[PDB]
Amino acid sequence: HWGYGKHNGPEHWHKDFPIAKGERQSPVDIDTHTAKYDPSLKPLSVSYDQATSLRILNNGHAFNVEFDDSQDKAVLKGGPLDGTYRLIQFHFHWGSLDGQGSEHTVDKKKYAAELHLVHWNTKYGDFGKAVQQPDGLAVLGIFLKVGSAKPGLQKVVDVLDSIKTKGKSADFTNFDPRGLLPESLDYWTYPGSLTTPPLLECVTWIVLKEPISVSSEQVLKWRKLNFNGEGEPEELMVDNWRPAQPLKNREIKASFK
Ligand SMILES: [Zn+2]
Repeated sequence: HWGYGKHNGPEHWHKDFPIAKGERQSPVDIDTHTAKYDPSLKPLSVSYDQATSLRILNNGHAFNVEFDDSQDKAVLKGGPLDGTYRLIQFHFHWGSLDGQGSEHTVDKKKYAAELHLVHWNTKYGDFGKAVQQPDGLAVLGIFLKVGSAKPGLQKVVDVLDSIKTKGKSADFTNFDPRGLLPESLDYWTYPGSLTTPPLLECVTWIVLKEPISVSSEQVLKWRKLNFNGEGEPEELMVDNWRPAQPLKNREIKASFK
């Protein structure tokens, strides 16, 4: 099945998922000089005060911190969005080395990792129905660089020992995702896709300009996770990122300056 290895990585995905070569695939390189300021864009509204995390899961390609999305609690709205999008999970993509890991790039610069907070459009009722719509998802992307530790991340880092391998999950309540946000909500936005199979073209991407800093020790623990299941040969969960895809007929808009 698909993955990030030599024989099943991103260059192979199109064989099972032909939309891989589609017209609005993600991630993309963000050329900061060609992104146009759009003064009609609104400030992003990130309302996570009532967010209720439930669980953390190693799904064999990343770890997802999952939220109770059965009510309107943690919601993203405003910015480029029409309507209300509910937080369902977040996860990260990271590298084997600090010089790579992000999916989006900024003037070809790769960050050490990238956080994706995934939200679905409430007008479609559930996530499964939402991914079938061109405006079904809003994903907030945040870049990570290695430097000072992110205090708000440590609770995630410390539970990873209990979900080392594919298919393991652990209770993970009362995690506050506001602790993962940078100071500024300045962003770029463009229409795109899921960056993992099925690669559905259902995402409004909102990528924050300001990265957060995590420590070397923090990202080191991510690199000890496994793609494989328990009792299988060990493959470290690293370089779980899709590279930049062709922009094609799309414009990236900036919320700022
Ligand atoms: Zn992702």
